[PDB]
This record gives sequence, C-alpha cells and structure tokens, in this order.
Amino acid sequence: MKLIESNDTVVFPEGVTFTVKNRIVHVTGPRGTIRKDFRHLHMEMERIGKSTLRVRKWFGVRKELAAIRTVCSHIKNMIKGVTVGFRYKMRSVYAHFPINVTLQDGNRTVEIRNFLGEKIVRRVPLPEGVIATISTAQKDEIVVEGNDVQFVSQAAARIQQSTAVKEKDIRKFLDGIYVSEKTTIVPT
RNA sequence: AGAUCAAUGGUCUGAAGCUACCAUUUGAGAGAUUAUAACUGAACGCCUCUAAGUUAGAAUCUCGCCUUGUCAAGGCGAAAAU
Repeated sequence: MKLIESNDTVVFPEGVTFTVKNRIVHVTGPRGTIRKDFRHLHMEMERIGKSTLRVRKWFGVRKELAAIRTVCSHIKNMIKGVTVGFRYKMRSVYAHFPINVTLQDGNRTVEIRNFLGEKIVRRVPLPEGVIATISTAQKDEIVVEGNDVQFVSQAAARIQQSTAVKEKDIRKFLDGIYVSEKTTIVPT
C-alpha cells in the first residue's frame, strides 16, 4: 500500500536557524553551521512557520516511509551539534602495557603506541572539524569533540577499531581504547 | 732441421666466443571493494552495521610498472626534405 501522505516536523530552539531548500539543510547556531545534503531521498522539505521544518513524503512505500524519521533525527542531531556539540570520551583498557596516546601533525593525527607491547605505531588521521584531547586530569582518557556527530563518531570508531587483538581470544585479552561515554561539549 | 699422415693419432696447458644457482646482477605502487568489524539511524516512539546514508577492509579484482603494438570508421600526432 502507498500511504497518501506521511510527514514529520522538527522544531528549532531559540538562537538556531535552518534555511532549507532543494533537500539541502544549512543549520546554524552558536557553534557554527552544519550543511547536510538529503538529495538521496525524494521527500519535500519545507519551512512551515518561523521555526518548524516539515519533511513529507507523498505515496511512499514502507521502505521510503522509514526514512522520514531518519532525516528528522539527522536534523535534530544537526541542531544538537551546533548548540552543545558532541564529545565522545574513550578509555584505555590494558592488562600490562600502558597504551600511550599522543597527538601529532598539528593535533590532527592520533598516535597509539605500546598497545599490547607491539613496537608498531598506529596512526589515525582526524577528519576536518573534529579535534582530539588527551585528558590530563583523568588518566587513560581520550576525548574527541566536534559539531558533526557523523564525523565525531567516525573518528572515535576509527580509534577504537585501530586497537584490535589478533590471534588471541578477545574474551579475556580485552586491551584497547573503548568509547566509554557519548555526551555533549556544553554541560546540558 | 722442418714437416706430413693415423677420418680430431694421443697427453698437457689453452685464450676468444658460448655457457652454470657451478659465477654474478635485478624483481615494486595505487583504486574500487569481498568476508568481516564498525558509525549515524529508522522501520518497530525501545533496540538494531541497513532500510536511505557513512567508515576501515584483503595472496582476490581493475589499473600502474613491465612485453607486443602491418591497428580497415587502412588507429592517431609532431617534424625534415621533397
């Protein structure tokens, strides 16, 4: 069945603006602006009012209708990123070897050393708009920060998957850098 | 003394050329991705690597490097003398 009409709306808080057109959104807030392209989905996105953005699908099938709330969630994450940003805190877990984490290339590359005692150096470049920080207060804590949740979480996952154990069962060789918390920059 | 013949008379050494892992020299890079592990994220107000969208990804695959390139819309240029 093709449902005639199905829509969902996103309401923007104060101090944020969106200016959507042609299925491209340009959210902007205190922490800068995020531009997102949604042209891979054929829905009508419009401004209904002064701070409400409606995403609507005409005659959609189950799979297409599944993407309305996906797009709305993406725009909500855009709002959150431009207001309070995203910060992923990761913890280093090790049995014997301290996992040494440093930043190089103008703080654009994360270098991991001594993971499980290996002499190889693991290098993770950071995407544009994402910064990293080694916590001086809390030991063995890395923090990845930025506006765009996609890129922040992608960098965090790159770091987490970089430290993988090989040829040893992972059920107790649990060393590695694991995302311990997903929170915001500004205390919410 | 010089040489000849014995279908290469025979023995020793034997350059040159040819030749031996029996000597010596040289043999390497990207791209898209598979399985897989993940990100964001609905469907299904929760979850979820998946549905849309995103990451990393290999003796595989394609290309590079390397060999041929008398190629029938007679494959296509530059340039010299005619």
